[PDB]
Amino acid sequence: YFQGMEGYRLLYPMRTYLIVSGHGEETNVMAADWVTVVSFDPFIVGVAVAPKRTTHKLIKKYGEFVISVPSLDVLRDVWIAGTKKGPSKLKEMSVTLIPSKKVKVPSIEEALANIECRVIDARSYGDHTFFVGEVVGYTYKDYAFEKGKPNLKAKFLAHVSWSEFVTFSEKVHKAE
Amino acid sequence: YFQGMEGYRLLYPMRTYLIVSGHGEETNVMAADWVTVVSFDPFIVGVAVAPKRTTHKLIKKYGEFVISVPSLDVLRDVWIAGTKKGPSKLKEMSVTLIPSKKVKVPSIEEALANIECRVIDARSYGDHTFFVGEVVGYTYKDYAFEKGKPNLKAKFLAHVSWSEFVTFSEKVHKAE
Ligand SMILES: Cc1cc2nc3c(=O)[nH]c(=O)nc-3n(C[C@H](O)[C@H](O)[C@H](O)COP(=O)(O)O)c2cc1C
Ligand SMILES: Cc1cc2nc3c(=O)[nH]c(=O)nc-3n(C[C@H](O)[C@H](O)[C@H](O)COP(=O)(O)O)c2cc1C
Ligand SMILES: O=Cc1ccc(O)cc1
Ligand SMILES: O=Cc1ccc(O)cc1
Repeated sequence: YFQGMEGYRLLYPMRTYLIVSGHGEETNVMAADWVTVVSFDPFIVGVAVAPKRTTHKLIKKYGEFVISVPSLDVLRDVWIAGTKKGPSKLKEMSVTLIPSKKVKVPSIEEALANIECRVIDARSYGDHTFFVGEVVGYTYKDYAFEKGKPNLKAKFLAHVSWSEFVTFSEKVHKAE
Repeated sequence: YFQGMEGYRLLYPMRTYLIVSGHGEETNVMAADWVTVVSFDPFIVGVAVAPKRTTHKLIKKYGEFVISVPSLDVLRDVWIAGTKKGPSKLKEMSVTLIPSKKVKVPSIEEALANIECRVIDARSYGDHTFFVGEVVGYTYKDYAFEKGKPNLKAKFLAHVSWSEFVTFSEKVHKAE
């Protein structure tokens, strides 16, 4: 409405993830920045999803979602997920759906990690629904997390501005 | 309880922010990874805070908080915020509290950005409270956001493993 840099930009750069929803013929994927962990034990996550997203419809329908973690190498698939709508986009995507362990929603095999979630809350704040999901299963690529921490060579993906992305430095600073 | 890499590590690396709470004598700061935007218009944020944090007490008391954005250069102050407890830590911190525009909670002048929040919800999920706040005012450093986007030279801070941190590459990938 009022040109200027919107206030949400102050939290950026933010990690970019993929959200998978539905199953079989209805299987969808969208990009999502607005994701965070909300509890350590039980493991619970949340994602802000606008009502207008096909992903919002599929999450409400089935009560499950998958957070797949993409690398910088699949930015093209990530961009499609973030720009096109609903399950027909998968026919432009370089992605392989594999079953998941506890949700019906599929996982993305190229993903660094897939986090399988059962929805336990849905609150409305402003123009998005915050979908809170209990992590009931997870898979990942061993090298991307080899020392029980994230391996920075794996090219974890972040978002700076609308069409611009970056990964992390490989230079680590120790706090103690 | 069961040694192994905990499931929350799969979302990492995550941005690290500071949370400011209370005012005057009660002014506190803690580190917080688990922060995300939940709405664009109105601008609304959320932060997962364990009940055991002094910050949890101060947020419930006053209903306000500030998300300050730290750079890699102040990792030492950030580590103190994330390791010590309650307002006495400020006497080890290289930080200058300045007033805020709409909350009573102060801002951190060295911060790349301070995001002034009025609490509008508090839900409990697992071992944390998710504090949802309406952004009612904000300030930032112009060079850190010079092109209306984040300036990567500013050294935005991220968290890889318990005591390890990194910033972003300055190398930008265009998605279109
Ligand atoms: C990097 C990036 C991050 C995004 N993050 C979110 C998000 O956090 N929440 C949201 O509702 N939409 C987000 N979007 C928008 C959706 O990904 C995009 O609108 C998508 O076309 C919706 O697809 P769908 O209708 O198939 O679900 C994002 C887009 C991009 C490119
Ligand atoms: C990098 C980092 C991130 C942190 N993130 C969070 C968080 O998201 N939520 C939380 O409750 N505690 C978090 N903590 C823990 C608090 O910052 C830490 O326990 C602090 O000592 C609590 O201080 P207080 O008791 O003065 O509030 C984090 C600590 C570090 C070092
Ligand atoms: O760019 C990130 C983004 C977040 C939420 C949206 O609704 C759309 C885009
Ligand atoms: O390391 C990040 C962190 C998040 C939540 C906590 O409660 C403690 C630490």
